[PDB]
Amino acid sequence: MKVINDPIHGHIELHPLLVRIINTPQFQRLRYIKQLGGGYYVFPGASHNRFEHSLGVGYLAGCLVHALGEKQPELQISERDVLCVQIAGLCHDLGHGPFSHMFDGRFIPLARPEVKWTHEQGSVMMFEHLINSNGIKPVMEQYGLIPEEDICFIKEQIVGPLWPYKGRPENKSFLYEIVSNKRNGIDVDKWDYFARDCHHLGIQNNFDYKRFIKFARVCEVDNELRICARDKEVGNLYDMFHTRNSLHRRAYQHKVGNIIDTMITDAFLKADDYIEITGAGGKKYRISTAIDDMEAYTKLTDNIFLEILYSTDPKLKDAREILKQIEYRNLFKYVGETQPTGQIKIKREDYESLPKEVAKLKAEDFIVDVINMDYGMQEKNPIDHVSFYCKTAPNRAIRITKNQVSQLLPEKFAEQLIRVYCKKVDRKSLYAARQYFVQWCADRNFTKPQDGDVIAPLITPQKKEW
Amino acid sequence: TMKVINDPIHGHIELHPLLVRIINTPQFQRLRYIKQLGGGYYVFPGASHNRFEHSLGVGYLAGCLVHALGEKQPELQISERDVLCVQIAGLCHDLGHGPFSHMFDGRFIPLARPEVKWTHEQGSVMMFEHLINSNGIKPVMEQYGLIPEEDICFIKEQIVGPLWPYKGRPENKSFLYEIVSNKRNGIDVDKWDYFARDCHHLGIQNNFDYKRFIKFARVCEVDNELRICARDKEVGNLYDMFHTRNSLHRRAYQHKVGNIIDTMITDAFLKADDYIEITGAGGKKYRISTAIDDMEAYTKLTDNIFLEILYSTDPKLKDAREILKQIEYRNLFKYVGETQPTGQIKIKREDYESLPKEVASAKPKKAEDFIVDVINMDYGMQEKNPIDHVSFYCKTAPNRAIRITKNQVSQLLPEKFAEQLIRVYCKKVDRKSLYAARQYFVQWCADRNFTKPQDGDVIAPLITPQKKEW
Amino acid sequence: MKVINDPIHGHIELHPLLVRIINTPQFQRLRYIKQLGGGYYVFPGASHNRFEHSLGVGYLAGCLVHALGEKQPELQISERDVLCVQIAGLCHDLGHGPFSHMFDGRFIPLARPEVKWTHEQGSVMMFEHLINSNGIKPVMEQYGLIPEEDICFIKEQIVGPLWPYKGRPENKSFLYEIVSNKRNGIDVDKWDYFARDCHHLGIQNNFDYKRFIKFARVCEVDNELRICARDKEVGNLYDMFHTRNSLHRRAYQHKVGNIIDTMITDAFLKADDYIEITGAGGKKYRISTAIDDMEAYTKLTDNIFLEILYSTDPKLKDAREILKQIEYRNLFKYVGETQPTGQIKIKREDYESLPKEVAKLKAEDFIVDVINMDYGMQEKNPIDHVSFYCKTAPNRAIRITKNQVSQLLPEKFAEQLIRVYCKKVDRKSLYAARQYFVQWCADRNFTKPQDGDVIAPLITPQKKEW
Amino acid sequence: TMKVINDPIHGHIELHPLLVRIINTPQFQRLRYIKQLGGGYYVFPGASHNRFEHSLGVGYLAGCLVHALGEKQPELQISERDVLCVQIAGLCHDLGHGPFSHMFDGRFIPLARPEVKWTHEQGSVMMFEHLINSNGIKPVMEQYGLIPEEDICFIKEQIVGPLWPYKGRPENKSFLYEIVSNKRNGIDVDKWDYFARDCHHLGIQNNFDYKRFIKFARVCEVDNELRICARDKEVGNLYDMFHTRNSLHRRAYQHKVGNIIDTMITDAFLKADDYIEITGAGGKKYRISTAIDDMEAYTKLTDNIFLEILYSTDPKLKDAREILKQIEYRNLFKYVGETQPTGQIKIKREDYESLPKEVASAKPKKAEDFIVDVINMDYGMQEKNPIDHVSFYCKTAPNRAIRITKNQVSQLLPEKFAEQLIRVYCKKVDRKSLYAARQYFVQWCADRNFTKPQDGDVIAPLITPQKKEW
Ligand SMILES: O=c1[nH]c(=O)c2ncn([C@@H]3O[C@H](COP(=O)(O)OP(=O)(O)OP(=O)(O)O)[C@@H](O)[C@H]3O)c2[nH]1
Ligand SMILES: Nc1ncnc2c1ncn2[C@H]1C[C@H](O)[C@@H](COP(=O)(O)OP(=O)(O)OP(=O)(O)O)O1
Ligand SMILES: Nc1ncnc2c1ncn2[C@H]1C[C@H](O)[C@@H](COP(=O)(O)OP(=O)(O)OP(=O)(O)O)O1
Ligand SMILES: Nc1ncnc2c1ncn2[C@H]1C[C@H](O)[C@@H](COP(=O)(O)OP(=O)(O)OP(=O)(O)O)O1
Ligand SMILES: Nc1ncnc2c1ncn2[C@H]1C[C@H](O)[C@@H](COP(=O)(O)OP(=O)(O)OP(=O)(O)O)O1
Ligand SMILES: [Fe+3]
Ligand SMILES: [Fe+3]
Ligand SMILES: [Fe+3]
Ligand SMILES: [Fe+3]
Ligand SMILES: [Mg+2]
Ligand SMILES: [Mg+2]
Ligand SMILES: [Mg+2]
Ligand SMILES: [Mg+2]
Ligand SMILES: [Mg+2]
Ligand SMILES: [Mg+2]
Ligand SMILES: [Mg+2]
Ligand SMILES: [Mg+2]
Ligand SMILES: [Mn+2]
Ligand SMILES: [Mn+2]
Ligand SMILES: [Mn+2]
Ligand SMILES: [Mn+2]
Repeated sequence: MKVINDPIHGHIELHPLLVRIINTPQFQRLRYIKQLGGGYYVFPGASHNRFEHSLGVGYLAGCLVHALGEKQPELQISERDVLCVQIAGLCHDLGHGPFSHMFDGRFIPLARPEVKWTHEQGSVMMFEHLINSNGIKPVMEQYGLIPEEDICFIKEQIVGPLWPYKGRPENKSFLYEIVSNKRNGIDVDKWDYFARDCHHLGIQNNFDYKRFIKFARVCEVDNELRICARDKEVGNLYDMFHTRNSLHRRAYQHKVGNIIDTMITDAFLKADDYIEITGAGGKKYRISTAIDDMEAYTKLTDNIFLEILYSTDPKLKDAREILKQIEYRNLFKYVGETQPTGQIKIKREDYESLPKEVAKLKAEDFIVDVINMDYGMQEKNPIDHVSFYCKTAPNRAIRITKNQVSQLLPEKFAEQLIRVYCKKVDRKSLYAARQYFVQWCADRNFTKPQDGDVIAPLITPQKKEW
Repeated sequence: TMKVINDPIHGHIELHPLLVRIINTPQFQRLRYIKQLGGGYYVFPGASHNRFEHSLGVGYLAGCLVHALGEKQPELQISERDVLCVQIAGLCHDLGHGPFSHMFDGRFIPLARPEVKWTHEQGSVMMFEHLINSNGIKPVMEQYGLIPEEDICFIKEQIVGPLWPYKGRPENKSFLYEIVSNKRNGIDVDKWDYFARDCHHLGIQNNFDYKRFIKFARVCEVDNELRICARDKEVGNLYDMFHTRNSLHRRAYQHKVGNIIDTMITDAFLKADDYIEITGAGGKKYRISTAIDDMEAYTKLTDNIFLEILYSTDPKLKDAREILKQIEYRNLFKYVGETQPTGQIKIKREDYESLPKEVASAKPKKAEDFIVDVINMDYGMQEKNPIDHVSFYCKTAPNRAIRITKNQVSQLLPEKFAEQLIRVYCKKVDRKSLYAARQYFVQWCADRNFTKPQDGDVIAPLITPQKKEW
Repeated sequence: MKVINDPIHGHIELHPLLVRIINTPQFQRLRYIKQLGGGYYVFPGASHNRFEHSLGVGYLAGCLVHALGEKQPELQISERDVLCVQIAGLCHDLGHGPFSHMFDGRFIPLARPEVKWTHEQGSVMMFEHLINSNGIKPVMEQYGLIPEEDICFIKEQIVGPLWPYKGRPENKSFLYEIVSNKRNGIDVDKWDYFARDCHHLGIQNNFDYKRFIKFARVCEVDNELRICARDKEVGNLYDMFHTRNSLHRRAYQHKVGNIIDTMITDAFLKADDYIEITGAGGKKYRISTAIDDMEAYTKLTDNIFLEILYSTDPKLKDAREILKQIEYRNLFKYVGETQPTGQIKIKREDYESLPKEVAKLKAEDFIVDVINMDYGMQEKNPIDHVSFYCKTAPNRAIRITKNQVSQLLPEKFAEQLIRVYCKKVDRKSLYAARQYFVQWCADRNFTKPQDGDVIAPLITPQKKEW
Repeated sequence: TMKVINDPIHGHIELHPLLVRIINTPQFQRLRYIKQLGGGYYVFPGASHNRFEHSLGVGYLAGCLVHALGEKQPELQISERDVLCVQIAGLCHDLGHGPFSHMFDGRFIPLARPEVKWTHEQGSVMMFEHLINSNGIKPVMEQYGLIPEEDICFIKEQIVGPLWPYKGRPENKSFLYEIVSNKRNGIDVDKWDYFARDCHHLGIQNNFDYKRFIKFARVCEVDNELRICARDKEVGNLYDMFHTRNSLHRRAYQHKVGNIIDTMITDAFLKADDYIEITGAGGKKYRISTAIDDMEAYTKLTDNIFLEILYSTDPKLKDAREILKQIEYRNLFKYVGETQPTGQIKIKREDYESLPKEVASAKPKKAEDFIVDVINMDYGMQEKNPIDHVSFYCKTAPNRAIRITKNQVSQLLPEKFAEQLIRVYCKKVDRKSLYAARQYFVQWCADRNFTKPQDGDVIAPLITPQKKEW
């Protein structure tokens, strides 16, 4: 065993196989990618990287699976099974690009609309590259793993499929619930990031993962074995999803963290055609195509920000000038927030068209960022997809609907938030943006912006509805 | 000279020598012997803390905020006279909590003396006059530029409210009445202290940042009266604070077992009340329930009385002592389940007494035996949203205050701001008994069209098919 | 199992037998005795009681013994053995009197010189009373304990003996090292109180118990099986004993905490002849004799402070008047601190005589408190009684002397601290005390008091040596 | 207007708009890309923090203390001019740390350019002039009542020392030179920030309370110069701080493996140094080691350069890239053991280079292969006790300062205040090799009459009987 001191979880023992996986270029890459990306430029505590998140997630994947094992030997959880879950935990974020979510969430979508690609599809490919380029496949056999079976089981824990599961049977289904839970989103990923992000952000966590594990249990639920919580834990589960939403409001969708993410993303776009990254057999790739070669994607990290800022080639004057505007803190100015009304959703189809709606300023000048906020399952209540159990009858699982819990829980479980920033920064400009934007809200029958009477005194009498 | 003290929540805090004089008196040191969460200690073993240390934090934070407004806004004319008076209100605001704090004013006195209406604050004010008077403080206030006729009023009114309705300070210094206990919307430093401190000791983490709130607080004209205001951006965090609070009540302050221990103690006190003399003003003897009428005698009434009873041997207390032993041994009245009203049924305080009778009545296939505890849960203002009573302000226009309705914030905020929780416990404890209670109770829920109890299918297999509606 | 949320250790599972032991008058008594006693009147965070200390100690006793078990199955640690250690942990402080250490350390010694008695001799008798008065002896058999053997083993874990051990063999000796370690004082008692006292005091702990357990191991050391630490942990062990000493300086021997302890102790003495406590078969006992009947000692708790203060019988005017002087904060005034020199120890024989030496003020007026400060083993280095082990040879234990560690470790491992307080409080009085006291130091060739030139300007030129 | 920022160590901290102007420059934002503990991150995975956030805390604490003295003692004449200058020194005091902070000024530059003497502070001062000059700050200082001729000196001198030896402020404002970097005894707010922050991120708890120290600090005449002083009672806590520090160096800052990673990087840089151009003032190209001579070019030199190398493909860097890959794969040079000199043998900085040769020489029954790292460990002032250079004061006489020698404190304090630690690593890694290293090294210790290595009987069974003295 090998012990390592993570400040969130303490000293954690790593099995020598997990150490072999860790000490590879593919994994040590996560030392150079920030967890909250743009957040560092707002919360100066948030220097943490995906490397240390990736270790906690592995650690907690083990905690929970040993715990179920101990509490319930009848499950036949093997040391083979425990290792596989730990490995999924470790490798589950292997595929995050530069600035984590900025890459898969803003950059790739703008830079290559033609693909569907997510840090997880990346986490799985990077995992194959890791295994293959570092002779791990042998070492797994060495500790009683069976690669044909287990690499599948690991790949499927991360992403989902590829009864839909080649890796383990319906009798070991609860193992697919640990690292990334499609049934309801209650995963140890969240547990680690809540604790860790709060630690570094300087916000306190309200959610006790240790307690949840104490009360977990595996029960039959429709000829599949799911994980279950004590009946009394249900309150705490609604709170976790609140905590999460609360983290996004305060930190992960901070109005300025987001505009920094956006400014970097634009600089990358300005640089993308002109930056070659060396891959498999010397083939040159661009920042946006590098996700198609894991040799080259290994090299793509937060470094590239500085590669750009510290550059001197004039075909990058474009992108370098943006990034200097961050160093000097000329950000694009925020104009305001608003929300749709009644039953108006906003198609991902239409995001690109929204500045045009907002326009004398040109719409090239506006940015409009549309943020979906849910409890993980779009419109659905994820607690409606959790199985609970009583002290009296510890194997008889049950359902608990919202109305057996409280009336102070939310009526809707998902909303949209629209935020307008302006790229022209002066007071003449920014006033204009503020009048356009407030009339836009009134035109679309969106909400009066919080600041709306103050920034737009002559426009909020336009709407009786305000 | 100043005096430093190390509170583990707020750190080293400087006490003005007047505040030290107030502290070092029998009336205040009394708070060392009263637990903040009372019955909570017998469920959350971390919760040894007493009102003494809460009372210091609240004073400390009362000062923090009032110095802060002062600094940020000199135009407010906040004097060292004013700052002291707020600090003193903070310190003395819980002076009147009885044994086990809330159990006393919330369960005991109501059952033991229906004839009075009385609350730890009415007590905090009387105990404050006693303190001032019995310890020659009145001189010492003049000594630091306080004016007792004016300022003892101002202090008394910060604690309770009145007695423009305020003799103590004008409409131009109204924001000072918002610090220690906020009637406008409940956003007070009392909460801030207890959140931090109760979490510390309970072993829950706090999600609410008081330090941040103070940084963005500011005083603005709102209807020709000067109120405190928050930045527009803080509004999210305020909805969260009231959630945090409600969350604390669910987890800890209304814990099903903490509550039944509170109730068992309260019954033991009732059993002992007729038979325990407490010596007051001029040797007059008072009972536990009448001691609230004499602050000399109420000074002596503390958590001690639990042990005075348990360790006694007088047989007129076999009654109460036997209850309290049943806590030591952990024969509690057994919890049966929880349920909630439906549609828009509230439950009149009129009808609480009648509820066990109802439970005995149910006919699935005595009421002296049942207890039924009705717990009202809100965001402080019964049915109202307290954020709808907060004034915010923009970065652009820092004096122009504004309102922010729920709809400008989120759709994931609560639809209702107050609910009821009904809990049935049974005083007969065995397996034959407790099964019965579980059948009665579940048919009762079905009869009243209340919610299926979460555990309802498991404890009452043959009765939750009675309701199609479940 | 039964879970309970201690804020120091988290949610901890209690075996149903341990719950039965806990839910008794003898144990719930610890809810009404403060851990740091007089400390509460200086550190207002320090409301904590021995009840919750007593649970942590049990919890940690289990942690460590499960851990050795897991790491080393060859030890034959049984569930019988684990329970017994947990029970010792739980019951090890059962015998603390009112204000914990004030009782066994100041009161009983002054009030009954004729006995030798310590909270542990009490912890063992109170344990027999608990077992006997609550039908536990049956319930132990029920979970495979063997009372004749195991109550001995428990009693011996707490106190020591009664190869000197009837409870377990030389092959299970490492179990006697967990709750109270005579070999070197490295016990989980310390671990719990460091963490807990710091939590409540508002001082931070510097010592990581979790890490120590990760590196513990059992090795042969002279045909007895001792617990051993990794070689690298040795630094951290010297630090723990420092942390401890550091806690005593700041908090446990605070000049004012101590004088409050002393004032209470005097009030008790004033009240002792006149307070009857009801024991076995109605026999009446005094506060000082109550340690001779566990029925009556069950009733003796911090309550007695208030029983006195709130009393009205005039044969207690004496003691009640003292306790009011604490409420009002008329403490006896502190005069100063000093230390012996060369090789002058101060016999416990001579403590009573010291005020006489200090004396116009009478010596009835002075108090002189002599505090011994060590690393647990009087003059000895306790690390010189710890066995370590290398990564290379995990069973070959070894010794590590101070000079293989550092030159910044202490030259001596024990010292004395003498503190003079005066019971007459005014400025005329207290000046006098300050001149007496400083001449006293010069007469005994003790150290110049830190404040000595300032409080005694005309006396510190008396000594050339200063 | 003020600007608030949430540092997780100190909370929400208000930044004066001048400080914000200084912060939002290439020279300062550079500190976002330099890790505080450098190689430490590859052992303590929590230690992602950078000098940027340390640099903010140090500024924050520089202000705390100087406002505090001001409040407590108006007679000192501390102006808003003075407070700003100290805050700015705090902010800019680490501006000159190179890549991996201490690895750069402590290992790299010394090996790479013997010809210069240079330290992150000489760099912090030059980078400060560059910042001021390249970003029109000089105007903005006049704007808030600073006087650049005087104040840029005062700032430069707070950071480094001189250039009564101080042009920036008189002997009557000498206590201001004690805040950010204390030559008198090392008791600075730099330490306070790094203790709290490094512990936070390392996963160690701090034992040292800076908040308390500030509460009891006070300025007194000491030899017709005004120094800072501590209460008499604080002295215990000061010995503990210097212990805490030494304790941090043992556990973390000199961790046997963190150090060898620092060394491996340093060798990779050396391998790359001749072959990497960094563009400075007027297009002039500079090497990693010469970049410290041009602040335009040194602005660009950050931790980036590690990855610039690792991700490169130019074959003149096969050298350095191959080393850095050996870190990614965790082929470190293997650690062999630790030992210490004996009696009163120091080890001249003269002789460090010669030590591998000695280890190859030992004849138990090549030196290009060994590395030998000599680590000096003190309480900041080589052989001196820094408490012997602190002025204390009594409650009775708050202006009369005094000395407190070790003997008035304890006998459990350290006999010596500085020691040496010698560590041998071997660059050849296999079992045949590493055994050999372990025999050479243990005979070496016995030859020099150094201490038996703790692991010495186990790694060298046939050699620790060579010494009777063990
Ligand atoms: O007045 C108090 N009432 C309390 O309820 C109290 N609880 C804790 N403390 C702390 O105890 C220290 C020493 O006590 P204290 O200062 O009264 O004794 P002392 O020997 O220092 O005498 P002096 O400083 O008054 O001359 C003080 O600095 C306080 O922080 C209290 N002080
Ligand atoms: N005293 C300490 N307290 C807390 N954490 C520590 C301490 N010393 C080291 N660590 C951290 C750094 C690492 O993340 C982890 C393991 O460090 P360490 O015990 O130094 O292992 P190592 O691999 O260097 O030892 P070994 O010689 O056993 O291989 O713990
Ligand atoms: N070393 C310490 N670290 C943290 N808190 C401490 C320490 N020592 C004492 N305290 C706490 C306990 C009290 O609540 C508060 C005051 O203690 P202390 O400074 O010793 O006051 P005191 O009244 O004894 O000093 P004085 O000599 O001023 O009378 O700080
Ligand atoms: N939500 C919570 N978060 C943290 N601690 C909690 C929470 N709820 C309760 N606790 C504490 C109080 C107790 O010390 C311990 C156990 O409480 P709880 O789960 O309420 O057990 P219980 O015995 O009342 O449940 P059961 O019905 O299973 O018997 O945990
Ligand atoms: N809800 C929160 N809780 C704690 N810290 C927060 C929260 N929101 C933001 N922060 C942190 C991040 C920053 O470091 C600092 C400032 O954030 P914020 O108040 O949102 O500044 P801002 O510059 O966006 O406001 P403004 O509208 O004044 O420009 O506080
Ligand atoms: Fe993740
Ligand atoms: Fe209160
Ligand atoms: Fe103990
Ligand atoms: Fe620094
Ligand atoms: Mg190792
Ligand atoms: Mg997920
Ligand atoms: Mg004092
Ligand atoms: Mg209130
Ligand atoms: Mg229970
Ligand atoms: Mg011990
Ligand atoms: Mg801003
Ligand atoms: Mg320094
Ligand atoms: Mn992921
Ligand atoms: Mn109140
Ligand atoms: Mn003990
Ligand atoms: Mn520096």
